[PDB]
Amino acid sequence: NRDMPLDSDVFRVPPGYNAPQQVHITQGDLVGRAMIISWVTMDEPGSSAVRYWSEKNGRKRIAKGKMSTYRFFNYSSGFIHHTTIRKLKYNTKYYYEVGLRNTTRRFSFITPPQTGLDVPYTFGLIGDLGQSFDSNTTLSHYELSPKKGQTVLFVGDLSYADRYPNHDNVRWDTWGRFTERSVAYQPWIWTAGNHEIEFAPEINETEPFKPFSYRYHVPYEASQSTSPFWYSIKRASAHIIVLSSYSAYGRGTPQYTWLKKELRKVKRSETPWLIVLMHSPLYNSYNHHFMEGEAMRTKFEAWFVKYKVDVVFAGHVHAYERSERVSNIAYKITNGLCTPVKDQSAPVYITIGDAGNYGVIDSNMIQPQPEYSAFREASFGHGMFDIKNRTHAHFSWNRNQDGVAVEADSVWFFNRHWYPVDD
Amino acid sequence: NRDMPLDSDVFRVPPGYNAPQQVHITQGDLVGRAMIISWVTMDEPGSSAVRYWSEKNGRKRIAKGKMSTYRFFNYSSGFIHHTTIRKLKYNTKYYYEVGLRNTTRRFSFITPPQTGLDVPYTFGLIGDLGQSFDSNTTLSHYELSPKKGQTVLFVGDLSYADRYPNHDNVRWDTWGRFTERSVAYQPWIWTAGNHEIEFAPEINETEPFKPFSYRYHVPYEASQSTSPFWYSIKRASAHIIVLSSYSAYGRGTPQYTWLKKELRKVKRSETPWLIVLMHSPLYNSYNHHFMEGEAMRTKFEAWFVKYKVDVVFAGHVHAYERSERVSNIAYKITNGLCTPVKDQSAPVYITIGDAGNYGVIDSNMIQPQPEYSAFREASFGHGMFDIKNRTHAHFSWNRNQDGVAVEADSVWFFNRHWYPVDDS
Ligand SMILES: *[C@@H]1O[C@H](CO)[C@@H](O[C@@H]2O[C@H](CO)[C@@H](O)[C@H](O)[C@H]2NC(C)=O)[C@H](O[C@@H]2O[C@@H](C)[C@@H](O)[C@@H](O)[C@@H]2O)[C@H]1NC(C)=O
Ligand SMILES: *[C@@H]1O[C@H](CO)[C@@H](O[C@@H]2O[C@H](CO)[C@@H](O)[C@H](O)[C@H]2NC(C)=O)[C@H](O[C@@H]2O[C@@H](C)[C@@H](O)[C@@H](O)[C@@H]2O)[C@H]1NC(C)=O
Ligand SMILES: *[C@@H]1O[C@H](CO)[C@@H](O[C@@H]2O[C@H](CO)[C@@H](O)[C@H](O)[C@H]2NC(C)=O)[C@H](O[C@@H]2O[C@@H](C)[C@@H](O)[C@@H](O)[C@@H]2O)[C@H]1NC(C)=O
Ligand SMILES: *[C@@H]1O[C@H](CO)[C@@H](O[C@@H]2O[C@H](CO)[C@@H](O)[C@H](O)[C@H]2NC(C)=O)[C@H](O[C@@H]2O[C@@H](C)[C@@H](O)[C@@H](O)[C@@H]2O)[C@H]1NC(C)=O
Ligand SMILES: *[C@@H]1O[C@H](CO)[C@@H](O)[C@H](O[C@@H]2O[C@@H](C)[C@@H](O)[C@@H](O)[C@@H]2O)[C@H]1NC(C)=O
Ligand SMILES: Cc1ccc(-c2nc(C(=O)O)cs2)cc1
Ligand SMILES: *[C@@H]1O[C@H](CO)[C@@H](O)[C@H](O)[C@H]1NC(C)=O
Ligand SMILES: *[C@@H]1O[C@H](CO)[C@@H](O)[C@H](O)[C@H]1NC(C)=O
Ligand SMILES: *[C@@H]1O[C@H](CO)[C@@H](O)[C@H](O)[C@H]1NC(C)=O
Ligand SMILES: [Fe+3]
Ligand SMILES: [Fe+3]
Ligand SMILES: [Zn+2]
Ligand SMILES: [Zn+2]
Repeated sequence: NRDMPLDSDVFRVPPGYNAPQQVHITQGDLVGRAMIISWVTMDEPGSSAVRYWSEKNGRKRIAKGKMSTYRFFNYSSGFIHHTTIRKLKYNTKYYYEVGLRNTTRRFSFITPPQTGLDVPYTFGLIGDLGQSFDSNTTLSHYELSPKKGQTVLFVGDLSYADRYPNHDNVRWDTWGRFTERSVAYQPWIWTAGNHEIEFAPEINETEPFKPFSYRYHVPYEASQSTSPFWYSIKRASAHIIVLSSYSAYGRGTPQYTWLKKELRKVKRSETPWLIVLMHSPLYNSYNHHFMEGEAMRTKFEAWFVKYKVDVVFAGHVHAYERSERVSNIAYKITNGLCTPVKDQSAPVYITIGDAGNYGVIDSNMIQPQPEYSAFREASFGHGMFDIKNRTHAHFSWNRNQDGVAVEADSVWFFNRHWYPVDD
Repeated sequence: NRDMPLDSDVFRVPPGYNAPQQVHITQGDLVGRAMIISWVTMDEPGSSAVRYWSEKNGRKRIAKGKMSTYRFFNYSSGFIHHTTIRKLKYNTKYYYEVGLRNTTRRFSFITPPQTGLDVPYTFGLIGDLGQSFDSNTTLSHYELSPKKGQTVLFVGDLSYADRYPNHDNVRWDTWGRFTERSVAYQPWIWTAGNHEIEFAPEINETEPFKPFSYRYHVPYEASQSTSPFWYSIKRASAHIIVLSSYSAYGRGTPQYTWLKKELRKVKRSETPWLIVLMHSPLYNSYNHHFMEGEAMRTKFEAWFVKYKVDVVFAGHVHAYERSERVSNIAYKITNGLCTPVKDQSAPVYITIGDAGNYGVIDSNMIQPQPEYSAFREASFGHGMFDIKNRTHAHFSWNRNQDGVAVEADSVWFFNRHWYPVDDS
């Protein structure tokens, strides 16, 4: 129902014996000189080797990775490959090949420039993609964007395989072949959503995030995190912090402890743009999932303001919303201070979980529009966070019903460290 | 430093080659017909077999368990045994013996009566015990109490070994040896507190709850939980729900999912008393750890009110507090309703984390006392929750500076399901 049929063109299997499929890449290190290359072979294990080279140096090298598999209920996965290429040059085009033993497929990516204060960079924002027809339109809109996204920040809810009978994991495979046309060529930065949890005791699957964690690796050790579900990376002029809404974040827990130290590490004269990703929005004025973000908000909101986070992106709610710069950190149980106030040190909260999911939009909103909410609309679409320099970043929202160059909402971000004026 | 020295009498090693030590028991099933028997052997692995018998029939039986070990930094544990005895008769004294291969030690426990509407039962309440001199006094007060506790509900922070260099796990062994004089003869129900987390990446110990989880087992499968850190048991007329303050409880997480379903399973017609244990208090008017409980509260408070939880016990704060029946569940971000109100459908929240810790009391209080707080005092002590029948339970708090029979605070609970009268 609204999910694309198994025989859709986007799900076609790359031909050839043991042809690599579901190819995807993401940042492999802390600063952008590494890339994790990932893929599945279905006919037999095959090699985890990856051949790569720049189009200038031309010198072909080999990286060696690891193979793994998993079962989920009555599903058995193919052979999953993860391999890290390291010590790449900044701002250069590389070609890479996988499937060296049997049927090779070749791709390419462009390393970002070295991190720096005034380095421009364009990030795409996609949330709650799924694999419905709406999902395919959003991806087409992103790739056809005139702005040209160089990396996608993904706020969680990838395949929605768990909506299927016994979570039919084939629908991970299909989502993988589906998204390849983008993530094979540019990194997507993964955030874990509730559809990735796949906690299902009724069929004896009780390991949280299993399918997701096997298929999508992240460079978590690089930020001294002890878990794939929270970690940070730097790219161009942005310091990106990925949190787990569905992991522990109580005082003294690994994620809470890791976040607190990580914030101390941020250097705004190197990475001016402080960006946080999480699945569940801390600010949300839709009926659906209203106030789910309250728990995390009590732990982390004050930290976000103290460190002057520029922007917090979330999905989970199937619609679009952009908050005012507000905070709600003055409450003391009995002092009655529980209303959000204008606060120029606070980030803007953006809900961008409207990429298509299984074809349903969340349109019931709390009335009236709260003062903390600047703009909200129930349409499928995606975002673009375009960094011009240390003071200015341009955010735009593009709807699926619009032309690919139309921005139904846009706003200039004025950097909280370098240029904290009213935006 | 107020920790009891290594050579204290409470820490003495039971004599004999490979004599079992740190012997402790806890309920091993959902309804009280099983008991998990736990102990450590130091000289060699030994047998994990437990010999046991009832007084009534006096037939000797053997149950087989499992041995385990762990390492934490440069510490290697001894040999830890967990063995579950099953199909026990209700309301009956049992004897059990461990160390069958070399040095045998014998103990006993009394199974609770079958769950029922009006089955009376007396629960001890103990939190943040530690191994200081104060800790020893609280344990003495508990065992000497004329109310005679039959099971301890333990709200977390056990040994505080993690305050020691590299968490010196020898301090878990001493704690085990010291608490034996109680826990070997009656079950303590374990809650995980922040001192059990032991997250220490700096010395490559990145697995939360490790020492704790190896040393203290719970019957978590019996309530269909997938983790030792949240679970349920039924005992006499009580349904006890144990939660993990330092595990995930976001919507869709194992814990959140488990609690939600478990509340629906509660049968107040079988167990009238609905009790929740957690480490970090959802209501707390002390400076220390003020508002740390807020996150779990936003997630679970409305559920507690909806399911008419009688009482929620917590520790963490090193003192005593008893709230009024109150809720703070009407907040909607912009409607200004963030003040706790009297709510007779709500549970009473009790902080009882004052058993001694490492000798420090939390004395600093927000002033004046909030309307949500009925009673508080920064003194060392323990609680007793004494169930009389389906409608009446008597709670009382005893101070370490008073006589063992003196109640500094005490209140009648009227059951939220069977007798919903203003018990203020
Ligand atoms: C950072 O990037 C900004 C966005 O492109 C720059 O502002 C743009 O500057 C153009 C000429 O500099 C001007 O025609 C555009 O209208 C303007 N765009 C906006 C949204 O203002 C900005 O250049 C600076 O800041 C503005 C406010 C002016 O003072 C310019 O004269 C400045 O150069 C860039 N700032 C830096 C530090 O490079
Ligand atoms: C585990 O490591 C500890 C050091 O990281 C050991 O304790 C230290 O031993 C030093 C001499 O080796 C001594 O000067 C230090 O004061 C002491 N450090 C601390 C913080 O305690 C420890 O060793 C044992 O206990 C100490 C106190 C001495 O009695 C040693 O002889 C013991 O080996 C180590 N424990 C183990 C099991 O290795
Ligand atoms: C621990 O208990 C074991 C029996 O459960 C002892 O092994 C037994 O010792 C008996 C001497 O009384 C001997 O006849 C048995 O053959 C033996 N059973 C075995 C080996 O399975 C054990 O004894 C010590 O170890 C044995 C091997 C001999 O060296 C004895 O002389 C030792 O005392 C007991 N361990 C100790 C240290 O008491
Ligand atoms: C449930 O337990 C309650 C506390 O033990 C019982 O109340 C007590 O009843 C005594 C006579 O049985 C009386 O002298 C005590 O003062 C009283 N205790 C308290 C704290 O009220 C209760 O008994 C019922 O209710 C009380 C108020 C009287 O009406 C008695 O006649 C009743 O027995 C117990 N409920 C039942 C059904 O036994
Ligand atoms: C995949 O590549 C490997 C290594 O180059 C080849 O050995 C495989 O060849 C196939 O299997 C070998 C043993 C031989 O029998 C050959 O005739 C087969 O074609 C190759 N796999 C396939 C199926 O092409
Ligand atoms: C800032 C601060 C200081 C002490 C503490 C402690 N808590 C405990 C506890 O018993 O939970 C022991 S020390 C926590 C936070
Ligand atoms: C998805 O969109 C692509 C690109 O716009 C198009 O080529 C393809 O036919 C579409 N497939 C489906 C099933 O919608
Ligand atoms: C798994 O189970 C379902 C029925 O529950 C069945 O229809 C499906 O074909 C099975 N798949 C495999 C791989 O056995
Ligand atoms: C602890 O308490 C017991 C019983 O009161 C007493 O016999 C023992 O000596 C005490 N030990 C210490 C070290 O306080
Ligand atoms: Fe979603
Ligand atoms: Fe404590
Ligand atoms: Zn979601
Ligand atoms: Zn504590």
